[PDB]
Order: sequence, then structure tokens, then C-alpha cells
Amino acid sequence: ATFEIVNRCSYTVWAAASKGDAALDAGGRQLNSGESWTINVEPGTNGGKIWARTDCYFDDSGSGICKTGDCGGLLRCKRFGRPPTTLAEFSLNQYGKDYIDISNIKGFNVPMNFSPTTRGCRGVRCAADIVGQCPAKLKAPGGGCNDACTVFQTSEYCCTTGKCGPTEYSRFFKRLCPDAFSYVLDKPTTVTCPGSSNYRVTFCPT
Repeated sequence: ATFEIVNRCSYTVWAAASKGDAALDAGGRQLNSGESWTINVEPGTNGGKIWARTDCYFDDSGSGICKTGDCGGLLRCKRFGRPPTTLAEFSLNQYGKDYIDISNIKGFNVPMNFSPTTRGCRGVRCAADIVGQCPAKLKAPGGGCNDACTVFQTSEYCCTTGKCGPTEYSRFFKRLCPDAFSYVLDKPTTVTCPGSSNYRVTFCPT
């Protein structure tokens, strides 16, 4: 499957693509404002994620640091990124279908649209100014809006027991972005697409 990753932000981002235990494609690349990077994701990929990283520095070997979404200091991510990260999440060719969503469960750093480029389903979008409106207690000093689990480490926020409800913090994410997950047990906003669809992830869609 192809994923065209497009940076419409006015700032550079470093795109990242991983399934947690391995890179997807090259795993990461710089995207200056307006640039597009097309990756190939193996069919059957389960639990893939794409995100943006901000304010990154890499040496000639591809080692460094990002303020948001850092994946073990690598340009080419092999693992998931450090919150806060708005997440484009996907599982492909799962009993003949693809499943896509956006999640704010690991916080928000950059607004995102995640849409098919092929027929048969709709896209999802989280493009509100979550950083600007972020509750004081969730503001990440390194940049972005943390989720409550990252900040407070409670069973309730982290859904450790598989019993948890919405919270004042999850309702903030859900108010600003109804079509993204706001907490682990949120009413799903997953979209079912035909198996082997292709996609575009657009940072800063509006």
C-alpha cells in the first residue's frame, strides 16, 4: 500500500512511520513545508502508525533529538515516538479490510488529515488548534499538548484495568476533535476501508 505523506504546515516536520517493533519503509524523513514523501507499507501490516516530529536535529549518521515524537533519537524510526504525538493509525488486510483512525490518546502535536486516495470509504481529520487551546496542566514544555495518561500516570487515564471512563481531559480532546480517539475506551471512530486501499496523510490540512 502507498501512503503519500504531505507537509502542508508552514514549518518543517520529520515524518515517522513504524509498527512498534520495526520501521515502515525507511521509517522517517525530513519534510520541508509543502514537501510530499510517498512510502510503501507491506500488505497485512497490523498496528502501523504515522506521525510528525517537530524541532529535530540529526547528525550525519541520522542520530539526534526531536522535541515532539522522538523515536529513540533516530531519523529513521524503528519504534513509536515520544508523546505528544497526533497519530494516524492503521491495520491493513485484516480479514479482507483495512481499518484507519486518528488518535489523541498519546496527545497532540500537529494537526492531521488521514484519508484514502482510492474508493470506498471516507477520511478522518483532527485539525483544530489543540496546542493553542490546550489545558494548562497538559501543556508540554517541549511543545504540544500531552494526554492525561502521560502527565499523571493513573489507572483511570491510562485504562490500565480496561475499566475507565471519559475524563475532563479526554473531553477536551474530544470537543476539539470529535473524529479522533480521546481515551482508550472512547466510542470508536475507526473507518473500514476496502483491503489494500491507498492513503494520504496531510499535516496541517487547513
